[PDB]
Order: sequence, then structure tokens, then C-alpha cells
Amino acid sequence: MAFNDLLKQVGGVGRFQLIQVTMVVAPLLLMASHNTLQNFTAAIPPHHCRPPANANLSKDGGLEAWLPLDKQGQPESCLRFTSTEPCIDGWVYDNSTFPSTIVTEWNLVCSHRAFRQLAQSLYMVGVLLGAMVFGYLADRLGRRKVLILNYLQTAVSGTCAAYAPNYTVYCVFRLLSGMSLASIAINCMTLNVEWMPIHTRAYVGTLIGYVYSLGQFLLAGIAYAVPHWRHLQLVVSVPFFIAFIYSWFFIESARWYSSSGRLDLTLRALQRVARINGKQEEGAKLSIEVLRTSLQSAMELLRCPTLRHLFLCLSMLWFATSFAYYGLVMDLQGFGVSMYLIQVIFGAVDLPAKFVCFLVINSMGRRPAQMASLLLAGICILVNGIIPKSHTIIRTSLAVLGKGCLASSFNCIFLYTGELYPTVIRQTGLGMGSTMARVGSIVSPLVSMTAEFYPSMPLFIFGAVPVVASAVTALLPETLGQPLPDTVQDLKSRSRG
Ligand SMILES: O=C(O)CCC(=O)C(=O)O
Ligand SMILES: [Cl-]
Repeated sequence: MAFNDLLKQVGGVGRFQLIQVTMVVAPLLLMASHNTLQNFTAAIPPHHCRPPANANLSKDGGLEAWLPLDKQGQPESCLRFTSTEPCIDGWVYDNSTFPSTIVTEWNLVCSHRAFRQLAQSLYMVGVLLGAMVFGYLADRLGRRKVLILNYLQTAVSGTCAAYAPNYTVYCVFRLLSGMSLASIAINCMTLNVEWMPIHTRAYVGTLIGYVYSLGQFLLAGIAYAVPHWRHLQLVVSVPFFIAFIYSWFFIESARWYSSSGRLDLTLRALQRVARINGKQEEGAKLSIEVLRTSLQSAMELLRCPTLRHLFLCLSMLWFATSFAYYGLVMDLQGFGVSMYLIQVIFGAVDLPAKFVCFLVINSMGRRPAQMASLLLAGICILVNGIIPKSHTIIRTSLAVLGKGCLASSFNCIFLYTGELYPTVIRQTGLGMGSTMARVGSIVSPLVSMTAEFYPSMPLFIFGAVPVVASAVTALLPETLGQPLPDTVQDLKSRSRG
């Protein structure tokens, strides 16, 4: 005698439900493309100091006299000769491969080498803030108006970032884009789960994952189609405009209406669902009286000792997983092969890794799967960072294996943290873990910023942190017995056993 009873009465596989899920999961390809866009919209082409116009190249016999060479047989990327001196007349970029990126229009090079990483860090700060505050805003307003606001904000911010007079405007609009995009990312699954019955909830989760993979495909497709960054960003952001346009056709989740103390809206929504589903005859029996008889915290997380330890461990796990995943995904320039091919192979490797990880976690365990994922990924990143730049195919195979390992790690940590926490604070634990993953994704570009000290130290850290987290995760209890802890006391009793 719960909400699921009425949900099954009205259907569960009906036309409205399938249409709504296949409609709401649709912008997740644009989610993936927007998250990974910095690879194609901020690629660094080879460049050198432009010789001053005072000297003539006709009498100089070439451009070698006005440009010092580096050890790799290329003109120096930050110096120019006096007859040395830093760039004073700008930079010269080629157009053989990348017609234009941000580092060629606003010359984010030399002294301003860290500005692209700072912009990505600001986008991740926007992601964190648009999760933190928009979760409360959605809980206080709803799950449809918030979604349409997310659509509008992400589309407007994408277009405005595409047409940016300078770099500060770009960073601010990336902040706003992260806000809206994180909010839609965390509200899509919530609304879809809250409308689906029990089994189609897991079906919807798998659908969301597969759509993410298809989006990783679509990013490479668009990048091959559109090379210009000012046009690539516009092409990625345009379908979000029609998304906001047609997002008014969604139906709000009835569970949120019930939780708000009102049931007439719930009855109206269910009757509308039956009308779309065609089961008006069965939905007519629904009424306020029937619904009335059928519809019947972070402080303590850091207060309780065992809860505090468990939160610390889960925080480290989420932090390292997001760290490694974003750091490895957002670097497809120094891997030899072209960006589009490596990106499409990255998208292809996602699904088999997820299938293998699901088989492993349902076969032998979850914590050993997290071991064989995180430690393997860390070792892969270390050996990638130590392998000389000359090797290309080995580096690319290592990178795709690492991306598959990170996807498997993400799935395993989600499915493990879902059944770890007691039911009292499980949702808050999931939210805290997601926040820790987002702050790890915040810090990862900041770590990559430190490539000035050493060209390979960002990869070294990106590998090392997962290794430490894998060592840390060995102290977590195994949850193959499916005890499903209820409260803190139940957690304590099963901990000893
Ligand atoms: O592929 C990703 O971006 C995340 C992993 C995934 O498929 C999911 O979280 O559903
Ligand atoms: Cl998120």
C-alpha cells in the first residue's frame, strides 16, 4: 500500500514513461561533450615567438636567425633572439591541424600557461557549486522547473562562452555552465528514478550510462565535423536551446508532490499519466481518499566515530576516482594519435569495461573489484608517465586501458557506496561522496597546472593518488553478503562479524 502500488496500477512500461525517460536522458550526450570539450576547444598547437617587423626576412634568408631552437628540433616556444628576449610581438601559430583554439586567439602560452587549467578549474568550481546549492534549490522548488532552468542556463552559458570578448568572460561563463550542467546531471537520474518502478530504475541507470558512452562518441563525431572552437562550442551548445524549448513537456515526479504535503497535484499528475498511457479507465478509480491511505544531517556524519572513518574512506575513494578519470580524459594531446580517433576509441572502450566490471562485482566481490580497478589504473598512469614520448601506439593502448579502468572504478564505487551506508543516512552519504568527487575534479586541473616544474609530474600525481586510495580502500568491509544495514547500531553489530 505505497506509491509503487499506484505506479504499477497506472503502468510501468507505458508510453508516457518510456517517452519521458528517452526524452530526459537525451541531453546526456551533450553532458559528456561539454565535460570533455576542453580537449578540442583548448588544444595547444606548436608556436614560436614572432620576429619583430623591424627586420626583413628577405635579407635574413629565413626564420632561423630570429628564433632559437629547442632540443626537439623546433623553434623555442617562449623566446626570441635580440639580433635573447621573451615574446614582445606576439606568437605565431600554425593552422595545419587546429584552425583555431583559445590558446591561439587569446595566446594562453608562456607566462600565461596556467590560464587554461585555471579556466577548467573554475568550470569544476561551477560544477561543485551548482550541485551544492541547486540540490537545495531543487528540493525547495521541484524537479522540472529546476531542470528547465538548467537547460536554459547551460545553453546560454555555452553560447556566451563561445562568443567571449576575453578570458575572464570565458572563465565566468564556464563557471555558470558548470553550475547548470552539474545541476541537470544530478537531477536527471533523480527525476527518472522517482518516476520509474523498481526494476526500470536500474534499467534507467544503465540507459544513462550507455547514453554517456554514446555522448563520448558524439563528441569525437562533432570534433571531426567542426574543428573551429568558436563553432565547435556553438554546435555543442545549440541542441541545449531546443532542449530548454521542449523541456516544458516534462511531467513532475509525483513523489516530490507527495513529500510537499499536497496530493491534489499528485492525483492530477497521475491522471495525466493515465491519459497519456491510455489507461484512463484504471486511473479513474484514483482519488484523494485513495491516495491519502496509500501515500503513507551532515553533522552526525562527522560526529559518530565509525561513521566519520567511513566517510573519510569514501571521500578518499571518490576523490581519487574523479581525480584519475578527469586527469586522464582531459589529456589527449600528447598521445601521438589524432584527437578524434583516440576520443572515439575512448568512447568505444567504455561499455566493455562496464560489462566486465559488473560481471566481476556480481561474481567475486566489490572491494576486490575496486582493488583490481584502482590499483591497475594507477599503475597504468605511472607507466604511461614513465614511458618516453617517442612511443605512440603503446601509450595509446595504455591510455584506453586506463580509461576503461576508470569507468569500471566509477561504476564499482557507485554500486558499492550505494549498499554500504545505513539506510538512515545513505542518501546523504551518496551526496557527500559526489561532492568529494567534484572537489577532486576541481583540484585535478590545478595539479595539471604544475607541469611547469616538471613536464611529467601531473601524470605522476594523477597516478600516485589512485594508488594511495587503493591502499586505503583495503580497510573497508566487504558487502557481498547483502546485509543491507538499517541504522547505526545495525552497522556496529555487523562490523564486528
Ligand atoms: O562514462 C562515464 O562518464 C561515467 C560512467 C557511467 O557510465 C555512469 O556513471 O553511468
Ligand atoms: Cl554530478
